[PDB]
Amino acid sequence: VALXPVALXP
Repeated sequence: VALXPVALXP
């Protein structure tokens, strides 16, 4: 995932 400026998992 992308959450705004960061990537966490996919």
